[PDB]
Amino acid sequence: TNFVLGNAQIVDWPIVYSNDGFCKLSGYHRAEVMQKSSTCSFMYGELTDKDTIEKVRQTFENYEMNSFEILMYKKNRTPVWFFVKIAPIRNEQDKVVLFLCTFSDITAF
Repeated sequence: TNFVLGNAQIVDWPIVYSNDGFCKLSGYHRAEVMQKSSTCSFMYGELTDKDTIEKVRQTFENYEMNSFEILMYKKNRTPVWFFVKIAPIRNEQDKVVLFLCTFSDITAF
């Protein structure tokens, strides 16, 4: 799969890790997404749905699990219709410490 891990306890939920799948899909080197928002807002465009952008943030703000279909752009500006799954990860105290964010290209051929 293609995913990144965001720190749930820090503002903007900065990326602490991204796998090779994400780097190949997004076009960004792993070093280039480190500490970038886990919402992947750095990949949004003017055409990205404003309402969905808000719902995504709300999912993080509320430490909840949810999925969304959203338009984002690869580094070279290629438009991609993404399916994004946001899943919180908890510690012993059952406190959300990380967000596992998985991305899939669901653009029709």
